[PDB]
Amino acid sequence: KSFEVVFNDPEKVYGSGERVAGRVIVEVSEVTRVKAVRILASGVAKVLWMQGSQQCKQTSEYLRYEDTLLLEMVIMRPGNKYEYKFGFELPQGPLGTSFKGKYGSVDYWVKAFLDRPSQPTQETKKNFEVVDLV
Ligand SMILES: [Ca+2]
Repeated sequence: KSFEVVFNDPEKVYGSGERVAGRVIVEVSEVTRVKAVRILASGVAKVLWMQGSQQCKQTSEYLRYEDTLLLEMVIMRPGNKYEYKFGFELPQGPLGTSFKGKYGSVDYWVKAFLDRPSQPTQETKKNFEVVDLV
């Protein structure tokens, strides 16, 4: 019914070593037996190019955090905000912006997972920027 990520600062951009924290906010219309809510956070640097007829792709993992949040099976009900809290630290040193500069893309985000027994996990995704503290 409603499944957002929301960071403590809605307008913040983060640098190296800083801690991204926020909430996961859920709303059900019907009554729901949720298995669990989770989170994957990723800092990936892609760069893609041609090479004759080849397409090459070269990746870099700067960030990769997985958490199961809390508030071990839950009865969600309508008219409440089931809020789940999460937080981690981006690495020290480079965070991607300037992988090999310009043409090298950085890609930061938080995904929220919702699991229910018999039910295909739902997702929701929110981007966030980082600045190189470099
Ligand atoms: Ca946990």
